Amino acid sequence: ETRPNILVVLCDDLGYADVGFNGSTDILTPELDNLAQNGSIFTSAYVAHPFSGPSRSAILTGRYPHLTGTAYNLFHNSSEDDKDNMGVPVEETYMSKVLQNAGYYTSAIGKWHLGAAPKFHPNKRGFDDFYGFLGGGHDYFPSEYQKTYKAQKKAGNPNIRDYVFPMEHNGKPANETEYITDGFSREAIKNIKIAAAKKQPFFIYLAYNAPHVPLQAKAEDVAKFAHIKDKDRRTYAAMVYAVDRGVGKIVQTLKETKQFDNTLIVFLSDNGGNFNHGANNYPLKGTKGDTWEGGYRVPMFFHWPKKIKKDQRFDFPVSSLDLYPTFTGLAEAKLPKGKQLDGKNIMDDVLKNTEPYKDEMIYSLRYREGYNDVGARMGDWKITRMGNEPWRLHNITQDIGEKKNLAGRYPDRLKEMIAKTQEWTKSFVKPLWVYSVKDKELWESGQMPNYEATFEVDKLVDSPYH
Amino acid sequence: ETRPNILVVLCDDLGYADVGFNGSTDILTPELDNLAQNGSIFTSAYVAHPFSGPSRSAILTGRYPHLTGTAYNLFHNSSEDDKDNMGVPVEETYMSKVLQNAGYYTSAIGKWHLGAAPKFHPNKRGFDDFYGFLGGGHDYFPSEYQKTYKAQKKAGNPNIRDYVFPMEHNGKPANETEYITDGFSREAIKNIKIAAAKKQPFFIYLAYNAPHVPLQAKAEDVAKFAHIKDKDRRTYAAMVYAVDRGVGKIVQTLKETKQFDNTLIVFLSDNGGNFNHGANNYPLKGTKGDTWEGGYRVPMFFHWPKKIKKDQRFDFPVSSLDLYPTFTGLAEAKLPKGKQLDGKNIMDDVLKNTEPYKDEMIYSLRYREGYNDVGARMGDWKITRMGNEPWRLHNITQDIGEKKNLAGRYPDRLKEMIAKTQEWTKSFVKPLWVYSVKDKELWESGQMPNYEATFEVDKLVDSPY
Ligand SMILES: O=S(=O)(O)O[C@@H]1[C@H](O[C@H]2O[C@@H]3CO[C@@H]([C@H]3O[C@@H]3O[C@H](CO)[C@H](O)[C@H](O[C@H]4O[C@@H]5CO[C@@H]([C@H]5O)[C@H]4OS(=O)(=O)O)[C@H]3O)[C@H]2OS(=O)(=O)O)[C@@H](O)[C@H](O)O[C@@H]1CO
Ligand SMILES: O=S(=O)(O)O[C@@H]1[C@H](O[C@H]2O[C@@H]3CO[C@@H]([C@H]3O[C@@H]3O[C@H](CO)[C@H](O)[C@H](O[C@H]4O[C@@H]5CO[C@@H]([C@H]5O)[C@H]4OS(=O)(=O)O)[C@H]3O)[C@H]2OS(=O)(=O)O)[C@@H](O)[C@H](O)O[C@@H]1CO
Ligand SMILES: [Br-]
Ligand SMILES: [Br-]
Ligand SMILES: [Br-]
Ligand SMILES: [Br-]
Ligand SMILES: [Br-]
Ligand SMILES: [Br-]
Ligand SMILES: [Ca+2]
Ligand SMILES: [Ca+2]
Ligand SMILES: [Cl-]
Ligand SMILES: [Cl-]
Ligand SMILES: [Cl-]
Ligand SMILES: [Cl-]
Ligand SMILES: [Cl-]
Ligand SMILES: [Cl-]
Ligand SMILES: [Cl-]
Ligand SMILES: [Cl-]
Ligand SMILES: [Cl-]
Repeated sequence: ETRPNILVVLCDDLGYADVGFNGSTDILTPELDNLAQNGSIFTSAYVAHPFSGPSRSAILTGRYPHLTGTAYNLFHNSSEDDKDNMGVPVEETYMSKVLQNAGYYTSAIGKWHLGAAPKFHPNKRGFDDFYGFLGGGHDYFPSEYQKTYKAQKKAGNPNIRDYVFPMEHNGKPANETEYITDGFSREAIKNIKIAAAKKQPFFIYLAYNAPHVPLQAKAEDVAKFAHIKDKDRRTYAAMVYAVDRGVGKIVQTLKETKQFDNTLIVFLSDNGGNFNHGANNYPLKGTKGDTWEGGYRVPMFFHWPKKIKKDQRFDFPVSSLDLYPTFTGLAEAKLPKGKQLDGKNIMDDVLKNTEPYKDEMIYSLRYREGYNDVGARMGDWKITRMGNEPWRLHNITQDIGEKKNLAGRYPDRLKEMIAKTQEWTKSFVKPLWVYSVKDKELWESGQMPNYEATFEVDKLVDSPYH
Repeated sequence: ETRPNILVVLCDDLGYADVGFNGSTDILTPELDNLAQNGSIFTSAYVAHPFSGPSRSAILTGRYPHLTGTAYNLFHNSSEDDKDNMGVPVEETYMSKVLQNAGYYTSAIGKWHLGAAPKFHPNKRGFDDFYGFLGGGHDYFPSEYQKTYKAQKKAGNPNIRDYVFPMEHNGKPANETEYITDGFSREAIKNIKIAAAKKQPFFIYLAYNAPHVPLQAKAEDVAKFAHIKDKDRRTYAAMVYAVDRGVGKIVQTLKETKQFDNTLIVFLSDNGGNFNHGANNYPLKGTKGDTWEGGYRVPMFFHWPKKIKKDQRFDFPVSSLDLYPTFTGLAEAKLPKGKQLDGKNIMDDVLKNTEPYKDEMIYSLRYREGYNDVGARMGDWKITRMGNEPWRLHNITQDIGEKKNLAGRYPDRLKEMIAKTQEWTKSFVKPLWVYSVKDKELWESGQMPNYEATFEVDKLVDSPY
């Protein structure tokens, strides 16, 4: 057996400038930085959607959420009955199931957000082990949330928020006793040791909910950030530091079990930081949920000592959609018949420092209340529509903050990129669920999605009097 | 004659953190800072719209642009024919004309943006003198724009941008020879001296186009800002510094003419900074054009040595709409019959440190392509809708950056403020012009303005399941 172990370390709402290797000056991430410095830092890494549910759907299915009907978040406490189909389609085979069928020991830890009904459960979607929670977020201290859950259960509360539900281990009570970031790190260590004892390659999907709200941190970690005056930034920094501590213990475990050299560690965020709740996306414009770069360009590194050189910087754009074909290629796994994928097996490009998306697009489209936000990048160029304002064209390599609209200078390039992006939307399916009552009314009237209006150009800038 | 002179120094797209007295750490504005420190700094000053045309219309008419039909910008090179009525309604009397009729010597300098046809001209709107340009912006170096203008005319260009048109002085060519910020400062000094010789109180509307794009600065000013590493912010800083130099020369002139003590100087920006083009609105969220605070909360001071004490900070919210009734009050000027005003005479509130908008609203509504952005503030509380997202309630005193939505914590307060804001929109008129072809299509179909949809609340947050 020479196939590598694969560890995905996925943070939740981690800001672009909030790890040291991607520019942080106030948040300390020495363990993540050491891995990044000993592998490949991706300076133009994108997720397939600027917020969690659709982004995580894309990671595990390998498809844009607009093709699977999962481009809106599931609501909190979404239906746990199979009959309601509130989850990613079961026919869309996850890479975990592909790796499991190829003989990998598979483990999911932390946040799911891909369906709370039994047919959507991690154990039915290719994970031998699951430890975590099914919804979109969770309170961080068991001594707090277990007391709240128990009191509200006894009081007969019918609206108990899923943020205080007991976590689970393979459908049984987890009985967590630690700050849950530490608990997730503990379970990752355990599953690494299980794989080593089995002498089986592992795939671990470690989906920390940190630094997603609520901003809750251990006093021991907060103490290391007294140099930060803003309380939210200080708490957020401590939350990221807790992840870094866990990564350090995971690395030590990989070394002890002699799995370190032939493990591919992939670290990223599921979307941009929310700059209302502690995050910093510098030098990108915008925030979680935007199609500015700040919404869906994320930190990422690959660390794999057997193959990936130290101190590498990979500057060509890549997508979290690339993880599915890259991982199944490394696992020598056969895809299910008819499986469709929107990403690329990029490992050879990473090893050769070549451009996987040369002359091809990486996209985002985010549904708003009556219009769509869009981003589309090819090479050095990006088109952006935000707030239904006029279309922008940016040289994103020379103008990473999207400050200088070049649409008037290069109209032909703008319209070529518009045409390809519009063609992409012709492949979309209807959402299986929307998020608000407003959404439902808009889709039912045809006011959404109205892709045709999204790709208007001239009428947004022309005067009716000239 | 006891009435004070009034000098309005209005910058164009000046960011919230881009003058020293309002928190700048890198842009140097010693003359403006000295005036602010010797008067009253307004820490919650608002303009009536988050971009220039409608904001400037509101300043001179004293009414929200939604009541005068002027809530969109005029397009570049807008019609110069009276028949097309591309300008602020002539019936909506400007405070310049009221002051002129009250015996003030009146002068407008720099940017207009209120109509380029003759009936909209400053000289027809209460200004004895006008030196500047009629449209929305201008290139800064005459040696550059006069060369481009003359060449494009010879090239038979039918679409010459008004940014390079020759400036004017009372309808005649201005023949400007200086960096135009310096030229505007020079003309302000001249008009101060004219009023001193006339022994007439002056009203001077000094509408610098700085620091609005294009980012163009003098080498002598750029040399002061080597500590600014970002290239656009360095140029932008030098553009603000040139305004500061001119203010210093204006102050020296007021002292020499013995007008300084009884001049009210009001300094402000017409809207928030554009953070794509050098500006910084810290600690506010957002940028020019938004209904986040960063779009329309601006730096402002009042300086008037005879009455306003030094080292004052005025923390209650105020509006640029207050300038019209405050100035006409100081001028003891009678308003025209039927004139309506949306602001307040706030001078006694400023001197007494009392709250002019107690239990009342300061508003913004900005039209977008198919929806409306809104902001509304009463006391410590603000409601915001941006991008047609769910409504937000902020304690703007505790949460100036609009980071923490309290809509779920205080739903009754949110809905009370929304109800009052919706009632305000019931008074609106139709825009006399819109900006884009898309705007025209949306208004003609009835998709705009749809104020009813703007004030939906519950359906934006409730799940259908
Ligand atoms: O009254 S409540 O606010 O509901 O009660 C509060 C606590 O619940 C809240 O906790 C977080 C703050 O608001 C919600 C939580 O954040 C949300 O988490 C989601 C995942 O669980 C998701 O990440 C949300 O972002 C999305 O929001 C919608 C849907 O997709 C888009 C957007 O359209 C995402 O954002 S963006 O556009 O990409 O930026 C995120 O905002 C809320 O919980 S929940 O979401 O209602 O479940 C509650 O736990 C506590 O007890 O009381 C709090 C009181 O304020
Ligand atoms: O082809 S161009 O790019 O137009 O040519 C350029 C030069 O003209 C430009 O110069 C500035 C950059 O874009 C325009 C100028 O900025 C604009 O100035 C306006 C005032 O003159 C106004 O401030 C504009 O903001 C508004 O834009 C619309 C209308 O109201 C809102 C928004 O909906 C305002 O913005 S916001 O929402 O509040 O933020 C501002 O963007 C452009 O000039 S013009 O506007 O076309 O007249 C040109 O002079 C030179 O020759 O070539 C340049 C090449 O790029
Ligand atoms: Br599956
Ligand atoms: Br638990
Ligand atoms: Br090893
Ligand atoms: Br008038
Ligand atoms: Br000139
Ligand atoms: Br004096
Ligand atoms: Ca997330
Ligand atoms: Ca302006
Ligand atoms: Cl938020
Ligand atoms: Cl926001
Ligand atoms: Cl082109
Ligand atoms: Cl479909
Ligand atoms: Cl069009
Ligand atoms: Cl811009
Ligand atoms: Cl912007
Ligand atoms: Cl209340
Ligand atoms: Cl509603």
